[PDB]
Amino acid sequence: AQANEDIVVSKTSLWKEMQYNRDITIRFKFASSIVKSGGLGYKWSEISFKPANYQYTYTRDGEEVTAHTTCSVNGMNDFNFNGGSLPTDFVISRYEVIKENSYVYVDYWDDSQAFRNMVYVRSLAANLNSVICTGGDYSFALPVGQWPVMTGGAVSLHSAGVTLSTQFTDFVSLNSLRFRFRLTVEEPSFSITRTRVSRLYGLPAANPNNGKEYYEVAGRFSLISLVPSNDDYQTPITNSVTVRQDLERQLGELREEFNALSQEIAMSQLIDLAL
Amino acid sequence: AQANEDIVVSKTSLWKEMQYNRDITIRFKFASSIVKSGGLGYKWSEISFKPANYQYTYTRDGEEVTAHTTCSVNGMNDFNFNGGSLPTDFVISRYEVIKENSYVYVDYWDDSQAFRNMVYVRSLAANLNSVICTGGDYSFALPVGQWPVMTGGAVSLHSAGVTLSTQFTDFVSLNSLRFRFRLTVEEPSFSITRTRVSRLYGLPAANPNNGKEYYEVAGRFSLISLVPSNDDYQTPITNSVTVRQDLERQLGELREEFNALSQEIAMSQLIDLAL
Amino acid sequence: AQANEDIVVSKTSLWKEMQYNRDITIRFKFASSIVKSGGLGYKWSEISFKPANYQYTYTRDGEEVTAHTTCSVNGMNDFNFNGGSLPTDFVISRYEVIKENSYVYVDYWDDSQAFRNMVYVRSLAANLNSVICTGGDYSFALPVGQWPVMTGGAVSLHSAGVTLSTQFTDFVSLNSLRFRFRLTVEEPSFSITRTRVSRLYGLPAANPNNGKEYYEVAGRFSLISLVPSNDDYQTPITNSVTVRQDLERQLGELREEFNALSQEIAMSQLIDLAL
Repeated sequence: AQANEDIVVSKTSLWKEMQYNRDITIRFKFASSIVKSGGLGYKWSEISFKPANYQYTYTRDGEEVTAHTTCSVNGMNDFNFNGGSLPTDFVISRYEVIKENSYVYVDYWDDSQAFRNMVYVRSLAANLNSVICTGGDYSFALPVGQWPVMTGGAVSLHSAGVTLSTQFTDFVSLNSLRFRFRLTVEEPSFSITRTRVSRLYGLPAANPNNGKEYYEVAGRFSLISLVPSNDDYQTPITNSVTVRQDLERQLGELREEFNALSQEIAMSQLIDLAL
Repeated sequence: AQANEDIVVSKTSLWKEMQYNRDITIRFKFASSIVKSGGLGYKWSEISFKPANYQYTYTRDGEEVTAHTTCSVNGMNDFNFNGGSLPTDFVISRYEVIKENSYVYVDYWDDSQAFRNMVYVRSLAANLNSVICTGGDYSFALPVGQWPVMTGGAVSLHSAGVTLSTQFTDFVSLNSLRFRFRLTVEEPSFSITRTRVSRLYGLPAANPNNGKEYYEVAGRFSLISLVPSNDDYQTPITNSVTVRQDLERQLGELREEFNALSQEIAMSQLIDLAL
Repeated sequence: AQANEDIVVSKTSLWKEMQYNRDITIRFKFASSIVKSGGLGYKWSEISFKPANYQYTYTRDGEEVTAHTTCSVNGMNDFNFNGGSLPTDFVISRYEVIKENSYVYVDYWDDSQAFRNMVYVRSLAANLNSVICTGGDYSFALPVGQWPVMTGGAVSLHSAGVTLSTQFTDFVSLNSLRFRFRLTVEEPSFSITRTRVSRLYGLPAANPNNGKEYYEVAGRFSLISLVPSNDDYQTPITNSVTVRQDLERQLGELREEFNALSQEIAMSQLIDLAL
C-alpha cells in the first residue's frame, strides 16, 4: 500500500469505480461578521460567525497540490451582555460562541484526481487528529473612555463523521468532503475586559483565528468514486453567480435613500458652516 | 402494487433505472418581503413575495420522512396605492398580488430513497389535489392616526405540470420535484380597511399564510431515475455558501457610512445638552 | 457533415457518448454597480463590474434557439482619482478598467440537445471571432456645478481557451460553456471631461455597453458529452434560491436602523418647522 493509493475497484466501457486514498492538509479559517448599531457607538448589533473560504497550496509527496477549504459553524450559542439602557452604556445585543453543543464543518476540496468528477461517493471514511482553536483579543472602538477587549476562549476540535458537501463561492462550485468536528471547551477561557463577565468557557466570534493565518489539521481519507472511465471528462467547476438579485435591488434602494438623506443633512450643515 | 414501491426497470454493472412511486405531504409556506421607505413612516417601499423554505418531518406509512419544501411565486401582479404626494398620506409604491395569470412553484425534496441520487429523471408524472390559500390581516403602523389593516384575499391553487428543480438554501442544495400550480381567485376579497381600496380579487403578499404554520397539500409522484446500482453512493447534500462577496462588501460599506452619520447626529444632539 | 450535427461516438445500455457540434450566436453584456457615497454628493464609492445575465432567442437553421448568457470580468485594474480632500471636490474612490492583463468570461447555454444533460464533457474545442467593445458616455450627476462625463474606451475581445462552467441565477442553474476572451486595447480611449485625466486606454465600467442592446459574437463549438442513452432524461434547470440569509437579515436590521433614524430626522424637522 501507499499513502496516496489510486486503486481501480471496477471498470466499464463508460464508467469506473475508483478507490482514492489520500493524506491531506486541511487549513481552515474563521470569518466573523461584526455589525455595529447606530448612535453614540456603545451598541453592537451582533458579532457572529459566517462561512469562510481559504484557498492554499501545499507539498504532498513530491507534488504541489492546491486545495480549497471552507469552514462554517453549527449549533452556535447566542450570548447577550447589557451595560444598561442609556446611550452611553456599552452593550452587545448578541454574539455567537462555540461550545460543546456546537459543531464545526470544514469542507475540503483538492485538485487531485480524487475530486475531478466527484458526483457519487461510497465507502467514505477518514481519520483526523484533533487540534485547538484559541480565541484572540478583539478590541471595541468606543467613542470615549476605556476600550473593552474580548480576550481568550479555546475549543479543542475532535474528529467526527465525514460526509459530502459542496462549496459555493462566487467563482467556483466545488464538490468537497465535509469533515465534522466536535468541540470540547478547554482551559483558556474568554472574558470581556472592564465588564461584569469572565471565566466562561467557549470560543466567541470576535477573534477566532487569534491572528493565526489558518488552523491546520493533518487528515487522511479513503473513498470510492463512480467517475467516467475516460480521464478527460471534466465536470463544470468555474462559476458565474448572480444569486439574490432582490437583495441587490434592496441594497440599491436603501443606498439611494441614505444618499438623499445624507445629502440633505450635509447641505443643511454646510449652509450654517458658510457664515 | 404499493403506495411506496421501489421498482426496477433496468440494471447494469454500475447503473440502474429505479421507478419510484410515492405519496407525499407537501407542506409549503409563503415569505413576504416588506421594505418601508424612510421619513415619517407613512409610506411603504414594497410588499413582495420571496422564496420561502420550510423543513418538516411527517410520518408516512410506518416510517418518518424528513421533507424540505420551498415555495415561490411567478407572474406576480404589481398593484399600488397612493393618496397623494403629501408626506403624511398612506402610500404603497408597489405590492405584489397573485392572480390567475400568475403561477405558484413548490419544490419538494425528501430523505427517502427516491431523492438519494436524483440527477436524471424521465417519465415524471404526478397527481396533486388543489388547495386554498387565504389572506391574513396585516396592520400598517404609523406614528399617529389610524392603522389601515390589509385583510382578506383567497386563491385556490390547482395542480399543473410537474418538473425537476433545485432548492438552494444556505445549508443544503437539493435536487427536488417542482410542482406548478395555477390560480383561481375565490370569494374572499383582499382590501385595506380605512382606505379607498376594496372589492379587489387576488392574493396580496402582506400576510399570505393567514397565521397558518403551513399550507398542506397531498400529492403522489411516479418517476424513473437513473441512479448508480449500488445503494451506497451519495450525492452531496449539504453546502457551504459564500456567494455575493461583493454584496457583503457593499453592505459593510453602507453600514460604516450609516454608523458615521448616526454618530454625527448623536454628537450634534448631545452638544445641545450642555449648560 | 452540417453545422449542427449530433453524432453518436459511443453507446451502451444506459449511457452514451455524443459528439455535439453547433454554431451559435453569443449575445452578452456588461453590468456595472455604481456605488455613491453620502456627504454633499461629490464622492462615488466605486464603479465596479459585476456578472451580467442576458437571456434571448435567435433563429438557427429553421428553428428558434433560446439562449442564456452570463458575462463576467477577471483581473480588472482599479483606478482611483481624487482632485482634493474637500467635500465639494469631485472624487471617484475606485473604478474598474479592463486591459490586456484582464480577461472576459462568457458562459453560454442553450435549450438545444448539446446542453440538455451536460455534466461530463471532453474533447471541447471552439472557434470564436473577436469583437470590439467600446465604452459609452456616463455623466456624474453632481449636486451643484458642472457634470463631468466619462467618454471613450475601446477594447477588442479575442477568443481564448474554452472550458466548462455553470450559470447560477435566482431562477435557473445552467451547466454551460465558458468562453474566455483576452483583451487588446483599441484606438479610442476613455477620458473624463473637466478633469486632468485622459490619453489612457481601457474600458471603464461606467458604461461598457455604449447604450447598446448587447454585444454579439458568432462562434462555433464541438464537444463530446457523456449523457444518458434515453433522451427523455432531464436534469434540473430551474431552481428555488434562498442563499445568504444572514445577508438579508443584516439588510433588514440596517433598514430598521435607517427607518428609525430617518423618522427621527423628519420629526426633528417637523418640530423645528412648527412655529
